[PDB]
This record gives sequence, structure tokens and C-alpha cells, in this order.
Amino acid sequence: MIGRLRGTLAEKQPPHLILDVNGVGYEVEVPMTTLYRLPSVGEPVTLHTHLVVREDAHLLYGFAEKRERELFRELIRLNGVGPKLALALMSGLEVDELVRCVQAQDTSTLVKIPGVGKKTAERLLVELKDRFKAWEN
Amino acid sequence: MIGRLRGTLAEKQPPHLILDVNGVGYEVEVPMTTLYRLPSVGEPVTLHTHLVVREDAHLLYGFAEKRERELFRELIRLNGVGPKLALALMSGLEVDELVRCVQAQDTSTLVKIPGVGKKTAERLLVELKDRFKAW
Amino acid sequence: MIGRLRGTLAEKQPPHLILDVNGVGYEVEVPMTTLYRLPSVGEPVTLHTHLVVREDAHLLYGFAEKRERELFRELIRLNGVGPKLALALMSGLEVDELVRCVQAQDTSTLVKIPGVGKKTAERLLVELKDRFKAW
Amino acid sequence: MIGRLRGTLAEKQPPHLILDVNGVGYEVEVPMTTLYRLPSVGEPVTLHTHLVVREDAHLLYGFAEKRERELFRELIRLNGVGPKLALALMSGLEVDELVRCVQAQDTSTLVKIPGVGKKTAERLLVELKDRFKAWE
Amino acid sequence: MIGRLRGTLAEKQPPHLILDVNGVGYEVEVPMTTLYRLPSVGEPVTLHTHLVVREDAHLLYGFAEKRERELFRELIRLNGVGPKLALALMSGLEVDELVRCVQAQDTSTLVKIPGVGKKTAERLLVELKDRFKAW
Amino acid sequence: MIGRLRGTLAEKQPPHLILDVNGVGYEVEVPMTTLYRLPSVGEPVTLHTHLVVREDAHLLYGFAEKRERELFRELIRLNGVGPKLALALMSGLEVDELVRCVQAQDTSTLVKIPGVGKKTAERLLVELKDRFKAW
Amino acid sequence: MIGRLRGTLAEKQPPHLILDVNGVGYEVEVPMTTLYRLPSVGEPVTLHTHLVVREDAHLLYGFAEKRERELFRELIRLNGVGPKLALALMSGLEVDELVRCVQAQDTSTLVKIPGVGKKTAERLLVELKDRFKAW
Amino acid sequence: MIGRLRGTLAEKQPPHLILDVNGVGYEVEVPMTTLYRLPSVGEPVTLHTHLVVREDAHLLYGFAEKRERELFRELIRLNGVGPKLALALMSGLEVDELVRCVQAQDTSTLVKIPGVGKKTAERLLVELKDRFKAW
DNA sequence: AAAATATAATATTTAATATTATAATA
DNA sequence: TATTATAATATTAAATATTATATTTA
DNA sequence: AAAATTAATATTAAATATTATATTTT
DNA sequence: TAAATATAATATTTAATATTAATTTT
Repeated sequence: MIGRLRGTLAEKQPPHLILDVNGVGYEVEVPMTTLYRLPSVGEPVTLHTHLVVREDAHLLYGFAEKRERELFRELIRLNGVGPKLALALMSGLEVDELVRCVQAQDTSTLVKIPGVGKKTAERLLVELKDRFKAWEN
Repeated sequence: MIGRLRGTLAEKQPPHLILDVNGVGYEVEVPMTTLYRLPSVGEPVTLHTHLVVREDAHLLYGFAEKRERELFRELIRLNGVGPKLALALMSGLEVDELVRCVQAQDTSTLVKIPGVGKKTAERLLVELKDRFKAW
Repeated sequence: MIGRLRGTLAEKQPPHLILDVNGVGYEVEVPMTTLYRLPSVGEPVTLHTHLVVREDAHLLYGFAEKRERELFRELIRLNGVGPKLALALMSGLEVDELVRCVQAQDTSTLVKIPGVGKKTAERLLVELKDRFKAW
Repeated sequence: MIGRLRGTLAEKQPPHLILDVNGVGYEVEVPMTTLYRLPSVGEPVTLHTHLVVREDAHLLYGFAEKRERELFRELIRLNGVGPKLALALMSGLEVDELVRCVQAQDTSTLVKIPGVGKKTAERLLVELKDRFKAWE
Repeated sequence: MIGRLRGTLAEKQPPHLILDVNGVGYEVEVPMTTLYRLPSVGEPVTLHTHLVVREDAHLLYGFAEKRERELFRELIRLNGVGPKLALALMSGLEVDELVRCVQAQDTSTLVKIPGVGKKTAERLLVELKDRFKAW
Repeated sequence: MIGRLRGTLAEKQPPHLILDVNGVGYEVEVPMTTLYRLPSVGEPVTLHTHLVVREDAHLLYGFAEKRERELFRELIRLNGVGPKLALALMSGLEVDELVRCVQAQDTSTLVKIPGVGKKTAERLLVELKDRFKAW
Repeated sequence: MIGRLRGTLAEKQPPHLILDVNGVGYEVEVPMTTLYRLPSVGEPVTLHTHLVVREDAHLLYGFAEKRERELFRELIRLNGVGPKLALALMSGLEVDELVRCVQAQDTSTLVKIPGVGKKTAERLLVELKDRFKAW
Repeated sequence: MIGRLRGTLAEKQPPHLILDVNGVGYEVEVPMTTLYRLPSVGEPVTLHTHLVVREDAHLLYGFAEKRERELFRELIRLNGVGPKLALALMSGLEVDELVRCVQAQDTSTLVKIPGVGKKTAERLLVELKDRFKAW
């Protein structure tokens, strides 16, 4: 439903944000890579958010680039990967690095990311090498 | 709940759009007929959207006309038709000739629509025999 | 969550509305009494809405006055009364007549309301006898 | 999803409010302490809200400070505590008073709060002893 | 699915029983009146059980007479009436006495039953009147 | 899970039965065609049952022939057909007659069945025209 | 629904059992204390089982004594205690020892049980000290 | 809950069975490897069943030997393998060949099984990588 | 190194049915 | 020139009982 | 004052096996 | 005017535990 938020940064409490959009402040969770690029509090920002709807909560996940949001959606669509595991994956390394690892089949880089083990790395490699990285994001 | 969005076209990635309504960009999925009518990116556009609410997602479906939204709601109220099938039906045919086809009991035209086979074709005909008027 | 909408009347298709609240058009269902007091299309309006959330839809119900919204909430809180039946009740009668009938324990007046029968009237009377005392 | 609302106080009937955020009036429930700090109707306000989503309702709970909102979230996160009980706790006591009660393991100060009994106070103490230790 | 159990009374722990139906001991909850008619532990006994199925429990409610089970089913099919309240009503009043009270609108007797207030008694009355038309 | 009950007919309350299978009495609902072929109470009888499981109830439906059970499962698997409509269809006419009617697209015979209208009859014909494929 | 099983011990691989009751082998999970008292395979045994029903599984938990089953039900009735934790508690300690620890508010004894942490220790103490009124 | 059924084979309609356990016939789905070992109709047979409980269905899956039932449980416990796929795998290859092929991480033999592709074969190989002990 | 413990923290749907290709085939 | 089975993809999803009120047929 | 019993009444919600990290031991 | 029969529209949580004011004996 919500695919982009364009407002002013109100509070900066990592990993979360408060993106003030004409009065309504949105609680948006961002990766550390996105955090490293945000301006100072009070400056305008534009995040490509992805809304995760549950039976007990609505959650927003903002990214500085559309490709990042697409990759996050494809990652959370996996059976064993959830929003926070995907966020850790995107924080540990870039999208280009992730696709290079997927097409190279190297679990050493993936296991280096906190929260990612050998089984998780194998599942990620399988489910992405199953024709998801044919075209670079 | 949401019946219309009046903002500016932020970006155009078919079949999806971002409609920047005062900062908040809404992801609306539109038929190809609607896409062939939208202005260039950065210009105002008004869409009559229908909000689909599930247990795990909130989806918006925009249309250039209100009658298209009404027809979409009628189509998705069917037990065998979902948002994707209704979108395919509305992209393949406009409202007028779709109504003509349903009133003419002509499954042939419905079959040519991608994603629409036969069984669903006569199911749609049966369920739309007496659902709407000549319009 | 949403307790009031303050925008401009965009489209008036009874019993539904579209309020262009800074671009976002909220589809609001209102009773006939509320419609009879609405301005023409394009003029500002203020509705005291009540949001009904289900597992497959979000619905908005607007009213001209806050007391009407409160009465609607208490009515739909009942085990046999839903948004449609409550809207019918508030269209047939205003707040004052409804409360006077509840205090007077009148049934024939409630039966005359379309969609309301003998059992519905009895259920309303028994469920509302204790209420409205505080006023 | 919603963590703050900066609008104009349109209506004020306790314990709820109506913040006119650019036309959309959000109905927000606030504790007594927050109500004793809001200006008169028609003046701008800023609440650090917490959106509670259930299977059949979306609810907003506003607070004048972010510390209050964080404490409310931690409280409702408890199994035996819901929004109403947390609001009663926060209305009866401030954040500092509740914190020092938790650290000192005081039940008399918690039972006086309406809606809070002996068993509820015991559960609150046992949970909040380990839920948070260092509070600024 | 289960409408009768014909076994031997293995345990008698009020208000619950254990019917050893060929090895499987079914745990059945019965009214006080039923307990007052059961034989001693180890003797054969037949109960007309009603199976209540929820998302997290399968419960059996046994009765000495079929009419008692029918009345329990009708009572629990109501809105605000449950197996606990229905069992309390059955223990407090016999089937004939309950029917007479329903016909005679004698709420005083119903209020005498523990766990029964005033509004719930009046409800029981009003729904039951047309739920059963004097058998 | 349960596809047959071989016990003794304990009670006969149409359209329901009680099969005393080694002590446990199963509540089984049967069509009129099956009802007419049952023996007297106390005599052994074998029913080919179909267990319907819901979020709040477990229901058994017994038939005198396996083909009847298969047809009932096929009918209730449909979109707008439930156990009640399927049982009405089974009671109204024989399995062979139902197959003949659906193969010949004879709606008039189906309309004569109580509780079966033109719209639902057309739905059944369209959904079962090719399902049987001559068994 | 099921409160006792009286059959024959068919298979015994800990911590689960197969209790052949007239052909139907019920797979029952038992604590180590019950395991140490079971007879050899093929001999009759009576277990006081507790049926746990979930949206996607039906589970049986058998015990050598009724009081053990009552304690298990009380333990799993807690908010933060599940069947696995309750079984670990009952295997690591007897009912008498567990109740004495609850009365004495002893956490050192409880933490010795594998899978039992401190926080769980004082939670169990707080809940059970008030749960046990008479015992 | 049900870990074994010991009755007489009443009806053999592959891939389904009706095992008459003291009157109650149980609908059991078994792999073809079980079909090639069952006795004639009317003869005693023991199956190590596994009960699959859904929101709207209770299902039984029988096997000739316990290790097959264990393997079926492990297979269906996966996040992308269901009872149908597990049954297809067990029918195509026996347990020992299946585990031998998993140890070798060979997909050529898994793809040959009807209903099994390459992606699913690789995923299930990763899932069943050598965690358990060799049979 | 090499494996063996607790413990905090995550993730949370298959089933069935149509539909459109694809390889081999009257 | 069409036919048939298989195979993968991508949807679509499940309610059910109860008042209340319409034409019709007497 | 001085302790106990009780009938409404407003809340509150039921979660279990799988990892991954840290610590510990041989 | 009294139903018959569809006919479609509509509404669809429980139970369990904790609190608290009123009453009764002490």
C-alpha cells in the first residue's frame, strides 16, 4: 500500500526513524547502510518503504534506494527469512555484494553477517540461485 | 475506506504506480487500459482506488473511472475471481464490450484474455447474467 | 483510530460519500438524515466518523453530530445489531426519538423501520433499557 | 507504524482526544498525566503515539513524552498487562515513581492504583525487575 | 458427532465423570441433577452426551435424559449463554420447571439460580419464548 | 478420517441417527433415501460416513451406499454448496437421477427440489457438467 | 474429552508410548517418573491422560496417577508454561517435592531441572503459591 | 494421538483404505509400497498411522513399518513438503534408498519421482542434510 | 580445534484448482 | 493438421445460520 | 473498628520448535 | 390476506481470571 514516504526527519533512534509527513510521524525501520546516508534531523528525506501487515501490528521498513526495497521484499518472501534477518543481511553488505555472493555460491561472506548461520546461508543461496538473480538489481 | 486518490504521479513501473498524495506515496496496481491513459511522471492524476484488505497485506487498485472501480468490485466479489483475474479481464476488455460480451453469452471473447480460460469463462457468465444493468 | 474527517465533499453517491481530505478520498457511509443536511459537492464538510475494522475490510461511517456517532457505536456493540441495521435505525429515527422510544419501551415504532422486525425490536429494547439513563 | 502526531487539538473529552492532523482527526487515548499538560482546544499539540492493532480494531495511545511511550510499550508487552492497565499505571504514577517502585520492590505504592491488585502488582514487579535495570 | 456413551462409571469426581467405554475413559461434565441419579462407581450407566468443539478444547457434556441434552444444546446456541451457565440452569431447575418459568415469565425463579443476574435472565426468557413454542 | 460405521441403530430421530459402535453412539445425519432403507431400532446397520470438520463442530454424514458418500463429498467440495444443500439434493432424487440430470443439463428437475433455486441449480450444472465424466 | 486410557502397552520408545485400546493405538507422551513405573511391553496399563488440542495437532499426555494429571493441567494452565516445560518439571521432581518447593519458595531446587531458568523459577513460584489454596 | 491402528482390512480402494477397528472404519492413505504388502480384503492388518490435523480436516496416513512413519513425519515437518509430496517420495523410493540418495546429495533420482522437480529436490536435500543418525 | 552446554531471539500455510507451455504423438 | 499427458506457475482461498422482505399462488 | 464472603464487571487473551551467539570443557 | 418459496442481505467470538463495592458475622 505505502511504497514511499517523503517528509522531514524528526527523530533518529537507530535502527528506527520518525519520518514526519505533514504532521503524521511514521515509525520506519532502516538498515545501517541507509542510516549512514540519512541527513541530520529536521532535513527532508525520501524513503522507499515496504509495509509489512500482520494480525497484530503494521510495520514499515524504509530504504534509500528502490532496488534495496525490492531486494528486501524478495528476501522476506523466503520461508526461513523474516524482516529482521533481511535487514541484517542488507546492513552487513550491499545489494551488489549480495548478488555477487549468490552467483558465486560463497557462504563464508554470509555467515560473517550477525544472525546468519550455515543453514541460513545455504537456504538463501538455494532460494536465490533458483532463478532470482538473473538480472542485476 | 479509501475511494479516491488525488496526487502526483511519482514513478511509473507497470502495472504499479506511486501516487504521491502530499508526501505519502501509495502503491496502486492499475489495468493496462488505465496505464495507457496516465500522464507523464510528475503530473497530477486522479484514480478511483479500491482498497483490498487481507490478513497479511493491504493492497490498492486504482482506475481512471468510477465505473471501472465498480466493475472491479463486482468481479472480485465472485468466489472464483480474484484481483489478478479481474485486472486481466479489465485490461483485455473495456467495460462496454465486456458488458456486451456478458449479455451476449460469448465465451469466445473471454477466452482470448490471458489468464482467462474456459471454466472460469462460463462461471463468470453465469455469475454476471443478472448482476448489473445495461449501463 | 479515526474520529473525525474535515475535508471537501468530492462525490455524493448515497448512501456513500468521498471526502477529499488533502487528496485522500475517504469513502464514508452515512445515514439518510446525515445526507439530507449535507452541502453540495465541492463544499467543506466535517464528519464524526467511526472506523469498523474486520478481517477483510476497513469501513468508515460518518455522522453530522458526535452524539450520533456515540449512538451508532453503542448500537453496533450489541450482539444482533450491525452497521447496516444501526444505519437503518438512525435513518428512520433521530437520536431523540430513538431514546424516547427506548425509555417508553415502544415496539411498533421500531418495527416500522425497514430491516427491523419484532425480535430485533425486542432485542433493542432489552439491550437499551439499562443504557441512556446517564444521558 | 505511527510514532508521533503533530496537529491541532480539535476535541478534548477525557480520556480521549482528537488531533486534527491536516483534516484527519485521529482519536487518541491519553493518561491523566498527559491530559494535565495539553493546552486548550484549538492549540497545536505533539503526542508520541503507539498504535495497537488487533483483529477487530486499530487503537492509538498518545503520550506527551517518548519515555512514557516506551514505558507503555514495555508494559503492554507483558502477558498480563494490556493498554487499559498500563494507562491506569501511568496515570497513577509517573515514570520515575514507577521505576523506583520496581527497583525497590514496593507493592503498597502499586496497589493503591485503581485496577491494580496484589497479584497484578507481584507480576508487574517480577517482570519489570529483569525487563529493565538501567533507567536514565 | 458423539450423542451417547454407554459404558461403566469408572470415576465420580463432581461435576465430572469418567465413562470407561471399552478402555477409553471419556471425561464428561454433568449437572448436579444428573450426578444425583448416577449409579455407584463401577456400574453401567448411559449418558446422552453433547460434544462442544472449540479451537483449543473438545468438551463432553452428559445428561441422563435426551430432552435434557436437547435443552442444553438450545440454551448454549444462544448468544450470551454458555455451557457453564447452561449447566448451572440445568442443575438449578428441571426441564419442566425451566419451561414453565419461560412461559410464565417468572424471572424470580431464574434469578435464584447462582450465576444468573437480571438482564441475562430476561434474555433467556425472551429468546426462549420463540426458540421453543411449548415443545 | 472416518469412512464407515458398523454398529447397531440405537436411536432414530430423523434426519439423525445414533450408531452404538461398541458403546460410543455417533450422531449421524442421513438423507431421506438412506433413512428409508434403515432397519428397525436395535438392528445392526452399516453406514459409509463422511466426517465434516469445522472450527467449532465435528459432523458425521452417513449413507447406505459408498457412491452416495462420494457424490456427497463431490457436492460439498463445490463453491456455494454446503452439507445442507447437498443433503437436500441427495434426498430429493437418486444418484443416478442426479447424474442423468447434470449430464443432460436439465435444470427443471433440480429446481423442483425444495431449497434449490434457478441460480444455484445453474451453478451446480455449470460446476458438475464435466466433473463426473461418466463416473 | 479423554481422561483415561485402559489398554495394553504395545510399543515403548521414550518419552512416548503406544497404548493399544481395542486395536486403536494411542500415542501418549509420559514423564520419566511414569516411565520408571510402567510394566513390560504387552502388559495392561492404565494411564490418566490429558488431551491437549491445538489448531494443528491433538496430543495426549499420560500419567501413572490422577494427581499427576491434575498438577500437569494446572502447570500448563499458566501463561508462560507449556506441555514440554510441565513435563520437564514433573520428570525432574515428584508432585510432593514440587508442591513443597512451591510452598517454601525454593528456586535452587527448580533451576536444577534442565530447561528451567531462573525467571521461570520465580514465575512458577508466584503463580503456584496462589494457585495452591487447599491441596 | 493415533500412532497405530490394528484392525481388519474392510475396503481397499487405493490410495485409500478403510481399516475396520472394532466397527469404526478409518480412512487411511498409504503409499504404493504399502499397497504391495497389504493382505486381501477382510484379513487383519496393522498400520503405523500418522494423524494430520488441519483447521478443517483430520487425516490419517498409514504405513507398514514404523520407520516409514517416522520418515513421513520428518518429510511433512519441512517448510515446503506436504503429505502428498511426502507420499509421492515414499512411493517412488523406499526409506533406505531415499536416505542413501540424500547422503549422496543426488538429485537425478529424486527428479525421476513424479511430482518432484529440481528446485524442490535440492531444497529437500538441503533440509534432510545429515542431521539425523544413519538408520 | 573440536565439540558440548544455556539462552535470547526469530519466524509464523499448505491445498486445491485452473492456465499455459512442452515434448511426444495419431 | 490437431491430441494427450505432464509439468511448472500463479492464483485463490472457507465459511454458515438467521431474520426480513419480495412475487406469486392461491 | 475489623476481618471475611460474595456478585457483578471491566480486561485480556491464550504461542512452540528453530536457530545463532556466547560460554565452557576436553 | 396467508403463507411458499426462494432470495439475498446480514451478522457471525468464547472462556477465564483479577478488581472492587456491598453485605454479613465478629
